[PDB]
Amino acid sequence: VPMHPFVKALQEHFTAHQNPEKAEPMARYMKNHFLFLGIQTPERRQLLKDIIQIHTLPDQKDFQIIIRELWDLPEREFQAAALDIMQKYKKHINETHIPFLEELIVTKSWWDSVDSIVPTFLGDIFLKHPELISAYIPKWIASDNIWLQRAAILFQLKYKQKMDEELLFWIIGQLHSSKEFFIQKAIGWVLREYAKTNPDVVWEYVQNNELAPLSKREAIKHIKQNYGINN
DNA sequence: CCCGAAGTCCG
DNA sequence: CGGACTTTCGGG
Ligand SMILES: Cn1cnc(N)c2ncnc1-2
Repeated sequence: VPMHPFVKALQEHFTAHQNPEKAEPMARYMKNHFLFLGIQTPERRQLLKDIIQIHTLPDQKDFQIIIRELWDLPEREFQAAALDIMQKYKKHINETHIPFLEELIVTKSWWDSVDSIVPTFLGDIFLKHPELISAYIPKWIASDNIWLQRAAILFQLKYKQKMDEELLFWIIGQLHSSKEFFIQKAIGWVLREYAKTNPDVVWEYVQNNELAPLSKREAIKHIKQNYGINN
């Protein structure tokens, strides 16, 4: 079965505007885990727009198919395009898509893809269906996969006043001993972000609970100005 | 335009 | 460790 024509068209159009000179530092930035075509985000978005203008966005029945086919292509720009495309089908995504989103998190995994999947798409789903959190988060925490663990930490990143504090701190407590950089940093990030909403609770937490030095330092990067640094 | 959010380099 | 800096991106 041939590649979906929309994907084939995107592949052709991206490839015609590839930039090998730019591709080398872009690939190095991601620790050479991926090939790159060398197309940065402003141009990449315009080339996608070009293809939508000519071909129109595929019927929703092909949504998951399109995403998978782009996910399977070697160059990283195709996963970036896939996430742009998924945003265009946002109003069709619901709680039944959690396993589909899971599979995206654990394939071609790195911080760029996982950070674009988790606080937005998964975050919105669990905000609407908080009863489903306990069907997934304990498995993610227990998994060997650091990107599922990072997802458990970051899905609440944008919740602000809707943050489930008890849940957040329980998750962090489960992962605080991790020696993985991307876990320590994710803990630091979610705490720093939540501190913008509730600085007192974050300050109390970091002063009275074990964290990696990296996590604590990232957590209080801003609020240490409000509380001061004791001699 | 502005600010806030991985990577290298060096002490 | 972790500060000083890098370029890119999201969002205002
Ligand atoms: C991706 N990226 C680029 N530049 C910075 N200064 C950053 N801080 C966090 N993430 C960053």
